[PDB]
Amino acid sequence: MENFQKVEKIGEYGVVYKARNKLTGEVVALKKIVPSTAIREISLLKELNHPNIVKLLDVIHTENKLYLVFEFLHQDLKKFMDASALTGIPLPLIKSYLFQLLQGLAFCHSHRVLHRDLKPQNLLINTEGAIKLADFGLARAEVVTLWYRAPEILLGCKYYSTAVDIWSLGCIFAEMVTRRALFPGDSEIDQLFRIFRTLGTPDEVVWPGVTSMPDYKPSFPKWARQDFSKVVPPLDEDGRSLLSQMLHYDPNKRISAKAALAHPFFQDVTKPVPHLRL
Ligand SMILES: CN(C)C[C@H](O)COc1ccc(Nc2cc(Nc3c(F)cccc3F)ncn2)cc1
Repeated sequence: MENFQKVEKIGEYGVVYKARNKLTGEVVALKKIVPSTAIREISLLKELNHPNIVKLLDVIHTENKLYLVFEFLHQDLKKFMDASALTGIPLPLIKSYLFQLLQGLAFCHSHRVLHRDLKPQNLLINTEGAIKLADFGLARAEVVTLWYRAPEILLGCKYYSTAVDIWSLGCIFAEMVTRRALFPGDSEIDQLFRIFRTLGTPDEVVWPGVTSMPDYKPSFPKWARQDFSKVVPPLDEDGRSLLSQMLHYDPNKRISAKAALAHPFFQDVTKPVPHLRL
């Protein structure tokens, strides 16, 4: 660590600082998290390189402590959304960001690597119009937000799939469009019930096997499903169609990142440059 000079606290899996490499002069994001199985899993992530994945530069395991050195980006999506709350992020930019994130997920998923905790706070953007996934697969290696958690996780599924990331991204997509969180639960049951109140309480018809999930209770209230025209206006039909497929209850019916990239919604995708105030 003597090789790094902290500049400021970027945020809080451990604290993260903006730091400078005393030798190279490189500015990076330093995350202070040591078990062995962890060292191995982390080492694998160092090879998981993609333009839409925040690059893990180095893994420093010294003094029985673990430090992760990441490429540095100046802003996260949460901050950009708050900064664009009065006017809303332009649809072309929303589409560009969604498309890029799906490319990133398609890559990770093709390597059987899941993110597991996607949220606006770990989606980083730069002046070039790029957006990148941060904190990827470290979940396998303050109050935690439940807003983007897939229903199968909330219902006790222990061996969930890549589908959980598609669900989280769908929630973020809706949030960019409406400028309000889709399912802002403040407890596990509030989160589950908010989802049920919007998409309808799941049953064996739409989700075979749901009534046998660990935390499923026959006593769950039965709410009717709401129309997406009401959930995310003024998203057009292509966008609503895609969102509906990203929010399918059955993880096996939920659209994959690869298939989502071919959805008609992206027929006119472009790469606009955002207006960033750094
Ligand atoms: C309260 N508010 C004023 C603070 C700012 O919004 C904070 O603004 C920010 C937000 C993000 C960055 N850049 C990062 C973060 C990161 N890792 C990383 C992450 F992105 C999320 C969680 C864990 C991580 F390790 N890796 C690389 N570059 C800088 C400044």
